[PDB]
Amino acid sequence: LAPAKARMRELATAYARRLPGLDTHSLMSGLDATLTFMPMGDRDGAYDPEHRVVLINSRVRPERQRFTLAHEISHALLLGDDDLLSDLHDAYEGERLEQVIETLCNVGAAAILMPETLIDELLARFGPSGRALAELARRADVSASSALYALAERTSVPVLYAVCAVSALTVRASAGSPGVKYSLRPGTLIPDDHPVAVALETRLPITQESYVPFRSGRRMPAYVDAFPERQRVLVSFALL
Amino acid sequence: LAPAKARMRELATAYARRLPGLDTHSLMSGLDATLTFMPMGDRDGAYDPEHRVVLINSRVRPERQRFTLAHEISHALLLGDDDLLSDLHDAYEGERLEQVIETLCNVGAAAILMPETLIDELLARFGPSGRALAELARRADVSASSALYALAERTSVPVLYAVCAVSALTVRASAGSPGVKYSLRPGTLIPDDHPVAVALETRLPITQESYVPFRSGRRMPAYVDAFPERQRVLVSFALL
DNA sequence: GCAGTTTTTTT
DNA sequence: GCAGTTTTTTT
Ligand SMILES: [Mn+2]
Ligand SMILES: [Mn+2]
Repeated sequence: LAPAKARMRELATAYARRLPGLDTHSLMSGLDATLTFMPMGDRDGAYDPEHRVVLINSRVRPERQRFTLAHEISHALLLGDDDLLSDLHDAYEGERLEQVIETLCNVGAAAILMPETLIDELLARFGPSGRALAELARRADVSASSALYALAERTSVPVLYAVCAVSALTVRASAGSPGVKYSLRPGTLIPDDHPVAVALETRLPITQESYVPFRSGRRMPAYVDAFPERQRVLVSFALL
Repeated sequence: LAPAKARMRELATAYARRLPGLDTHSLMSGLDATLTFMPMGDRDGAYDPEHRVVLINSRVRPERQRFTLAHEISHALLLGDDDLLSDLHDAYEGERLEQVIETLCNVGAAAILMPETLIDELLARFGPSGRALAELARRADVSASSALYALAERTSVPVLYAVCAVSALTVRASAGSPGVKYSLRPGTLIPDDHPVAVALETRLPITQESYVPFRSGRRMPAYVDAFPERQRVLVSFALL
């Protein structure tokens, strides 16, 4: 499956090199298809390969629209590589094949929206930090969640990235870089004396040694980098 | 191409036999896909085979919605027969392949909506007539135009079917049965003394010997069967 | 894994 | 042919 994921990243990056820019309107430049924003209710997107139409839901937030669009573009890239398609047919089936294809298109979509070049630029400017996470979401015009998964994958040291927001600050989303085994489950509570909540209240960014507030009550030592945004904090728990 | 058209009729009829009925909501019963009616602006329909979604425009008239739906269903039937698909790949290309596929799906769609059984039932009850045309559109829940093309194809004698409506009664749509070479171009004018206009004005159906009012001014003898509806007349010009 | 959205894990 | 929608043909 990782082979397929690699090949999907290849196609998507080749696609995104050919694009003039990553603005929402330049993304469809390398595809013989038309794009229509309209109200789609619950559905976020659709790609009709036979009539060459991409439909994106106009009622959802821009960052979602952008990820759905790159998802749908990756659907096209996949239908165009009969080799990758052939391998998947010889390796999966039925419902399993469906999930594999959907995951690959999510992979390809992040590969279009967030080039390794941008992630490494921020990594060198800001380190594997809450600040880098915040900057990635803004500079790539993606949601904090998509940026977190992308930033974490490219982080070569032990770090547990998280997105927190009142819901009562709680972990809304989180991922660890390749080596990490620990998991900060969504809804894990943020103590009010913890720098992440201090960041949100003070509205200032905080770098300092603190702890991961796992639900088990284990306070695992970590160095926290928290960047406060509007009712949300993007944080990096660096582990030793 | 006719081979492909035949094979498309095979799949569609096999599909429609399995259906409980031809009501708009039973048509999607034999397909692992979901159907969503929503406002689609200019577009009439879309089929996403990867997410298994059929989208039909809610703003267009029911008869159109019904034809678009059977069109989209025929798209699915085609993606499922790799043999028919293979032949088309070995026979057409690029834009030509696109039109071929679209025509076949229109073929399959009429085959779903209008079974030979229904057409022959009306042919035996009403003859190759304007009345048969009218009854076909109502009993199949299709537009007069789609019924005309279907009825004409199954008419074994020389007849030029037409749909006329004020636009000034003019030929809005027309087709001739297999043998006919003449063409009653859309916009051909209906003289006000001609029984078709008499039918519309009297609101009574007329069977009588008359003539085809070709634009060339040639009044070719024909036996007319005209059934008056709401601001429209479905007529059969039987030729010798 | 896969999430794509505001020694510290835990079917 | 392909339209799928209210001797009489005519790039
Ligand atoms: Mn998808
Ligand atoms: Mn089509």
